Amino acid sequence: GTSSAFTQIDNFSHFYDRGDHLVNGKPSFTVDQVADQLTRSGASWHDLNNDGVINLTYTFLTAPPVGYASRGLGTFSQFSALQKEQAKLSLESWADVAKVTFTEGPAARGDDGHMTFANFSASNGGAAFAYLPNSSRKGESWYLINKDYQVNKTPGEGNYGRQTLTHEIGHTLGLSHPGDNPTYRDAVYAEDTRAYSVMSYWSEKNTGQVFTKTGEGAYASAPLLDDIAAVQKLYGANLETRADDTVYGFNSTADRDFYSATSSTDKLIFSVWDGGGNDTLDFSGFSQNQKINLTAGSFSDVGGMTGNVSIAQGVTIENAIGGSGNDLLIGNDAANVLKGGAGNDIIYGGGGADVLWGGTGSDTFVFGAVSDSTPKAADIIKDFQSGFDKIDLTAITKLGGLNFVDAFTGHAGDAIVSYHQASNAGSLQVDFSGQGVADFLVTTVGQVATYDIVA
Ligand SMILES: [Ca+2]
Ligand SMILES: [Ca+2]
Ligand SMILES: [Ca+2]
Ligand SMILES: [Ca+2]
Ligand SMILES: [Ca+2]
Ligand SMILES: [Ca+2]
Ligand SMILES: [Ca+2]
Repeated sequence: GTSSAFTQIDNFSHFYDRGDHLVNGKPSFTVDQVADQLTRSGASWHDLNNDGVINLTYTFLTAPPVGYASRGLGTFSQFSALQKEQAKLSLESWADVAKVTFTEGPAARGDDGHMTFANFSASNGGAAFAYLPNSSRKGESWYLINKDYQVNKTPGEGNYGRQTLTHEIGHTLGLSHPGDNPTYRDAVYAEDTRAYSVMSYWSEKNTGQVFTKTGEGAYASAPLLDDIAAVQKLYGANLETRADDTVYGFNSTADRDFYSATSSTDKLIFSVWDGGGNDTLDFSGFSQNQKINLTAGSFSDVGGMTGNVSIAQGVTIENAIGGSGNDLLIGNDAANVLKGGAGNDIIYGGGGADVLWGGTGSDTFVFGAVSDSTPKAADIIKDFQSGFDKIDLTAITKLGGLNFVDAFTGHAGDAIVSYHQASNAGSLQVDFSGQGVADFLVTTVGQVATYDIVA
């Protein structure tokens, strides 16, 4: 029997689990399983000049290629500057995660391949299409534009015009669509929605995520969690990308339109890829109840939306800052700095010595294991407010309570609450194993009382 606060943390940390179960009658695939699914055609570019990176060049077509007329595409036109600008941003977002480089220029001798972008006008061509890297027309992608279909004319962060570019380019890199009029009912796995992969034809609503409301459209601009794993499986991860301390979200330093927020109404949808350093997910500008998880491969509910933000497999984000709402913050095994913000927050540091800030409001610092805060690597609550904040240990004690004493007696369950009214430093020591010495330590900036502990 643990507290309600712990249940909420545990519940959310498992809310998006994948693999070995059925979801909507369909098998749930893990990220790894999906990466095999998205690259099942076996097609990809080869490294001809041997140097561990695929060097592709691309051209914005100026004139129709030889035999163009026979394609049935109608009037040929070239990319406008807007499209070229957006195309470069999408290409960039792929280069960021996998070892693939893209350079604007004519087909050269030392390239591994060449790509072309162009527009057509005959709707019978479809909204847009690309070719796999093992076909005669490899590297080509085409975009419909006419009076009746206008989405490719104004692509921009967040709209389908931008996702199309990202989607089609993914296809030219070798990624297949999640499955082979069809609907989500025909998908092979459960996570085949736009919430996990930009290659999917189905909306996030099929998997329960909530990004927007009828009338408005919100689309991920860059590769999502499954896309990232599928492309790195193909070309290897790019560990040089943002390998220095990076901030995502508000006050962002990632220099990418899709990782950037400047307003409380912003609708973020992204998957973090990062090379290393001490990193932060800053969601301070939002006022909605958020739920942030710093676990690699996990999802978070940000800025009033659900399952819209995730962290790629093999990535470690160190810090997270909540917003004005009553948030849940979950750390990982690294030393995390977690700031709650205003509102009533539930913070779970995890393993390692964590720096925790509750901010204003009545906050709860939850602990699920003795190994979460030991004397060697002890947590520190920089702003504990006695009489308002609580230190929840129920997941450990299971509500058996603690025995507050002045000195350890050797009986398991003994706890000592100290305070140095000069440094304003307080601490909680506990002997869970009853080995006569403290095996759990939690220090704080601010006096802690015995009634501020929930055990
Ligand atoms: Ca190469
Ligand atoms: Ca970084
Ligand atoms: Ca890092
Ligand atoms: Ca908050
Ligand atoms: Ca708070
Ligand atoms: Ca931690
Ligand atoms: Ca900890």
